Amino acid sequence: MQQLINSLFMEAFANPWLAEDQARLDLAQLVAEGDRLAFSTDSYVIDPLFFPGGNIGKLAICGTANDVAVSGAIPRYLSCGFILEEGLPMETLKAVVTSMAETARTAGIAIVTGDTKVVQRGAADKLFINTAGMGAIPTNIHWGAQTLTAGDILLVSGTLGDHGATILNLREQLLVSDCAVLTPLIQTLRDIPGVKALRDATRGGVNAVVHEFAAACGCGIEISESALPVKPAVRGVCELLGLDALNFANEGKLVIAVERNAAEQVLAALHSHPLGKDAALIGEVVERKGVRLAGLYGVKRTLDLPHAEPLPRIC
Amino acid sequence: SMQQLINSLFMEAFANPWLAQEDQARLDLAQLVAEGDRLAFSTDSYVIDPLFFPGGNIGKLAICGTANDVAVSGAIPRYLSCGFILEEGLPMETLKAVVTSMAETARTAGIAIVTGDTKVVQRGAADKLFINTAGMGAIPTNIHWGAQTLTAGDILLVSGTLGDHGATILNLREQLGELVSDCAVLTPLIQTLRDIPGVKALRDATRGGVNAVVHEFAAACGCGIEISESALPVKPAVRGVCELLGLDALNFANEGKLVIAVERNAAEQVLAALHSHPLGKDAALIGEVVERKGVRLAGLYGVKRTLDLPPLPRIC
Repeated sequence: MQQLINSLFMEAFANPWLAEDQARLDLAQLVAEGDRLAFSTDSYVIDPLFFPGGNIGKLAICGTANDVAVSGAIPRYLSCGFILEEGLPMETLKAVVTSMAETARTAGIAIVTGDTKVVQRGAADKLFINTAGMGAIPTNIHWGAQTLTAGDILLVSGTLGDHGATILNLREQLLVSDCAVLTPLIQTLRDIPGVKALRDATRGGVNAVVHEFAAACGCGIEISESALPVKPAVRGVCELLGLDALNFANEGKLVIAVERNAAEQVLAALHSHPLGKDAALIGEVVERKGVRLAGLYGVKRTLDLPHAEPLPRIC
Repeated sequence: SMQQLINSLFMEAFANPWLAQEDQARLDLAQLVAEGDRLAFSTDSYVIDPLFFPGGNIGKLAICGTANDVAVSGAIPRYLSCGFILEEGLPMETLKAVVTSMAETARTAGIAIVTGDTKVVQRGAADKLFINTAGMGAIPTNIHWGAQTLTAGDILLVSGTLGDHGATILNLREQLGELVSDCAVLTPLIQTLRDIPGVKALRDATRGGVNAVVHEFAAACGCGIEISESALPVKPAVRGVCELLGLDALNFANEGKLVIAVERNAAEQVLAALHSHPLGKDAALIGEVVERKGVRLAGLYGVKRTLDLPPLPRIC
């Protein structure tokens, strides 16, 4: 039972680093790419496991790879921890692991170490995955929210809330997830000097990222409600539940802060890549502290982080 | 409010200069390279039932296991990542006790928890709490420990008694005072062998106990390994379990034991280095690396028999 499941992982993720108790990585290689090591981890508990536009496996690579890539580092090595409910169909596990392998393979990421734990029926819901990941940040890239000052422009790299809306629609039964590895989109920005901060916008959406930006740099942020790009179908969920696309989780979207003079250059670079096409300016960094949303007639109102807890297991 | 409260607990409990961050931790690479030429990188998920046991808990466990997986290479564990999976309506006092234990263990071991994640699921979707940790350290250039290197004549040591953790958990789940888990960070024990040239291979013996390690050792080198049954150090309370269940202390998970492979002429030197440390004290010679392939256990009258790989879920 165990080394049958264990056999699938070795087979699927086969690489020189997997072939004892840990992986062993060339450190000189890393230092030659950059002075800092980006290191991130995420758990994935998405219900259901498969959905329009992806699955838990692809998601598990994407999310962690993105958390690394957003620093400017190219993700290189990934760890992978599985928790399985006993009696999970092999067909399901196989398709999950396959998607993980091919997603990592396409992104040039090696899954270098791992673990598998099996619990009894009812102790876990089907399958949970943890991944941790790393890359070297190049010495000359200095992306961080602490660097933001009044005048900086906020951009978003595509429509807001596709993923959350897609999972909400499936589970409440009323749309395609954007789930993607963002490293190719991000490297387009690598050469552009006016880029100042980059975040992906998962749990808590761009609302959370924007409040995090404001607290990191000690400046206010003002956002134009009508400038928010939202697909009609996502707008549909918004109309029906009153929820805010600013709060929905995204699995392939960036929030980017740039020097004012560089907004056009950055947008045009975003628009020239497939991931990509729906990028938009949405707001700016201002002197007056706090996060505000501009509505009808240019009225600026405090944007609060949501009261209520989101539907569980959207990621 | 609850996700902010949970996150509030992690940020305060683990607070350190690397967590203070956006989507990732940022680690000085020059400092790692000055320490070693290779980065040891490991991960483990922890799903133990129950959460609290004589000698530790899921929280302490999550630091020790991953730290040891790193330290077993020769590296000093430096940085840990940490993902929690919480069942909705898990009592705060329980979470708080677990997180407190983790933080204290990481702190005692000189380890920073530099990044993390937290996911909550509905009632029924998880059993209380699962933790994944991942960890790294730099492996000093002059330490080349691995089983691939083993050859006939090499001596097999174990650093202490066998089966403490496994038996402790079995007893609780199956209701059979004397049993305590060996749960510990082994870094200070490992650094004791750091300079000893005769050390060739080193592993912890968690899932599948030492039986598994010895088999992996045998597979890695192209040789057989022979274990002496009477040489095996087993606490009386563990023998008590073996006697009742008929299960093998060689198969029981350990959470604070090393299986060590040394050159014959280093055996006694390594025993003394082990014996001088608390962790430490019950180290014993248990076997040999031989030419004839296979894993064998020597029983009565020195009869060598093939030792097969064989378990209760959620022991780790």
